Amino acid sequence: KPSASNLIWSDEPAVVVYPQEDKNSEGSFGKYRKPASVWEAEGYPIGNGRVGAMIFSAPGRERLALNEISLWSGGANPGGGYGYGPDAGTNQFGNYLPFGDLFVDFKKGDQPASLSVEDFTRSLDLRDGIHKVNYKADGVTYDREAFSSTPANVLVLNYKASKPGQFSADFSVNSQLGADISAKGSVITWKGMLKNGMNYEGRVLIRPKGGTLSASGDKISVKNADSCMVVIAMETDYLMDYKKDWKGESPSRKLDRYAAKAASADYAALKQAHISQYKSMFDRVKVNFGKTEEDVAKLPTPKRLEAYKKNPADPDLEETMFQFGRYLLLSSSRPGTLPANLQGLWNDYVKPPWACDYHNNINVQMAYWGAEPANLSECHEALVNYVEAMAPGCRDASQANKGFNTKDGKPVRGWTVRTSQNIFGGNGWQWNIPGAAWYALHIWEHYAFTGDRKYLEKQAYPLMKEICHFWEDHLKELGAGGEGFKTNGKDPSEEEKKDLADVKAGTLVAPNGWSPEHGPREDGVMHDQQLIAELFSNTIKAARILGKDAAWAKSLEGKLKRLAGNKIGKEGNLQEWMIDRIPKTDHRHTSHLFAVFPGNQISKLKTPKLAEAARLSLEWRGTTGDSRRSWTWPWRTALWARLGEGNKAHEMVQGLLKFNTLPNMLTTHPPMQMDGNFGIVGGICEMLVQSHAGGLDIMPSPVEAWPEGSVKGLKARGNVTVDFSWKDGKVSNVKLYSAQPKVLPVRVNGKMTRMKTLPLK
Repeated sequence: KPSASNLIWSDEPAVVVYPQEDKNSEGSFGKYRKPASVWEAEGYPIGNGRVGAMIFSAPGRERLALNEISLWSGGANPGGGYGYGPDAGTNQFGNYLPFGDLFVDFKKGDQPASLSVEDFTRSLDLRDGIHKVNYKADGVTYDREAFSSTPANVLVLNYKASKPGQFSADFSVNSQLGADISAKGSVITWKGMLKNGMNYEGRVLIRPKGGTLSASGDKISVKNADSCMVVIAMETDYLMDYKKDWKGESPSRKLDRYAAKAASADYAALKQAHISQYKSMFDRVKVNFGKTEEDVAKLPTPKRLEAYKKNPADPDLEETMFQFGRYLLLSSSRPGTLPANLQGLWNDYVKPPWACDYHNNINVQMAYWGAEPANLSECHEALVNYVEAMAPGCRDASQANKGFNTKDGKPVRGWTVRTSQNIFGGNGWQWNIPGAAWYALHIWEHYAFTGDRKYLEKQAYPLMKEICHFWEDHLKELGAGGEGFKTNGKDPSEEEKKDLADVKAGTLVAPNGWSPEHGPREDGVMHDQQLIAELFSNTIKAARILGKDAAWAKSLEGKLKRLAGNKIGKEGNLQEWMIDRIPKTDHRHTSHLFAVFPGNQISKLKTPKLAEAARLSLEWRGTTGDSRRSWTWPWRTALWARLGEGNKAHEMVQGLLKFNTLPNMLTTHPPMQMDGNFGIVGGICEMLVQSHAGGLDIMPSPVEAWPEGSVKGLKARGNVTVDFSWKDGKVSNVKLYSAQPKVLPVRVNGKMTRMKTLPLK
């Protein structure tokens, strides 16, 4: 009986193909059309935040498509273009790249291993972070395991069998980048230098027990061994420091310190240390949404998802999706290394969709939506450390932009970003002028959730203040009744000016904005205003907590009160623009609901009239086929959840799974984009616990699809850990934990109580 949840698995061997089209036979793709389509749907991913693999296991062959998170082309990209590809140099944007592949060709004796196998399963077990294969052939049971170890800092593979002397295979490395590959002794080494100067090296260290080991050509063969452990180690000379030209130690010198040592350890010891580190992160949150029918829970994941599409009743599969988002984030994001990109850290493409980059118009943010509420707070440090380290490049691009110059012709203070960023301070494509303000929301929430004052004073507040200065420089002043307002460059019409009537003098608006991704270009679009008000408000809070810059903070509190704010339109919707344009639209985006989520300005508790207007706006967006994207479902999940529509929020979870999830549970835009996986964690957390509206609010509205369940380990602002259960329409067993004894207002079961915390075990 395969576990009903936290296990992704298939009874079908993976399709194994080379990422280079020309390297594959006529029908090697099975039901797919191209190697990329195979890769995104068939692979199971492992990672330790820095190195990872997408694993394609079959009885005859096995492909590990390999990644190290810093392998990037491109560079400073001073012209702001969006050119990429593996040969992109310092004057271009560049892209995340594939590191290599390990191919394993299994043999029986000296002939190919048979595919006449029995009881084949390949599985990604989320409970221990291990990819597992198991099958039977000719009375012999074979087992494979693979994981990405944080303590050992390598990928570890292990092949075993029920009888001695049964393991034979040929190991080979594939590169799409022209790497130089050579085998010697028991190690395959591959290395290269990108056109932008980045050096990289990988090593595959083969460690059989028994049998023979020979190195012919650049392949390595193992014959008639008992078992075989493999270590895969990979490094670049990337260093996240612009003052060092982004260059640190050579990759060979890094690998010399640890790879051989890891390959010399005992497999059982490597495995135990991995599982222990892994559970220390994964086990922080446990949820139960209900019990799926045993006949449905027995289905392999591809068939279970096809079944879900026709009858979406599978709370255990939804629990798996939720935990997969946590698994993917902890596997792609750690404090000392780069943040998760559009695909986490997994990529097979030399020219990936959207450069597999850092998109700050929603994607990178959504990637971190689960970091704080789902108890993976240290993962969020990777994002903030990145933002700090890329800022000198953003200041360069922002100062070079004469369009940002103040009225005195001086360059702007602070910085903002273009829509895309690489790992060298480069910015690409359209300016995303409020994007740094949105970064500042993550910078503040890391403090709101942890209470880490050192973080706030040393890292967060200096960034926030600089982003504020940019807006103190770029905001535009309006006269009474909208005097000065521009829309698409022209003055407002007489009908338009009727909306502009109540605008007091000195009103501050972001000039010439765009509500993402439709309409006109005009002053004070509500998306911009909300992002700025959130930036100013949180920076002001930070200053007073740190007792710093009191004068400028009260100065800012005045500009905050002068910003154009939210308006309820004549039809009752929340306005998306200063002008009262019709809310009936199918448009995908709901950019003026930022203030409901992920922002903090509109809540049911604190601003009921604005919330009901927001709820009408979202209702009138409807749900059409074009509103189906990897990133719409999780945002609408969180929105509906915060607006008290639990059932609507659950319908968005179902929609993600029905329409935008691949057979391996990776979300797809299309093509594959992990924002959905990452973001649905945040959306589901808001269905269970809210802490943005003045205190803890536990399951504020029911979810009929989850009549009975429980959670342990969710995080709330102020660094509180939350456990509870629910059954019928009642929440019970509410228990709050903190490090310091506190007393808190708690809304639960429709009543506002006050409870004290228990100490954090």
